[PDB]
Amino acid sequence: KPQIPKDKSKVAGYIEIPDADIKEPVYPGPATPEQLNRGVSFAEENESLDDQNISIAGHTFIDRPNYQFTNLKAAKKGSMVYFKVGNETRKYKMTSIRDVKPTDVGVLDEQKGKDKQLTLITCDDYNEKTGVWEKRKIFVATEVK
Repeated sequence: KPQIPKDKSKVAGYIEIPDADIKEPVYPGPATPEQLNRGVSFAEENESLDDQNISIAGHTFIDRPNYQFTNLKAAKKGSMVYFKVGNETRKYKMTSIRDVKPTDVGVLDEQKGKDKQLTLITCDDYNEKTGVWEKRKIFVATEVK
């Protein structure tokens, strides 16, 4: 059974989006500037691998076209996404809900028996006063089969 290290400095898994040339170690959340400085990280601190929707955040840095989630937009509908943890490789396919601002959809873990999914979030301009990344783009991938 998967587990997210309590130690924020330890890699929890790997997220990969081949069509975007993304292969990144994933660290425990929440996705604060420090965590994203270590690497891509789960968006929330209480994130759990058994949830219907797992959220992972990454930086968007123009100075580096291929840094973390900067090139994520390169991945279109159908693109394979791999989420690897100690005991398993989960496979998902990018849906049409990609590269969209949260002000266009807005959804959380609100899912009864809906298929498992991953929400990849590009982040920029963190606001310390509110604990939120002002600039965000959402990408939703649903598990295969």
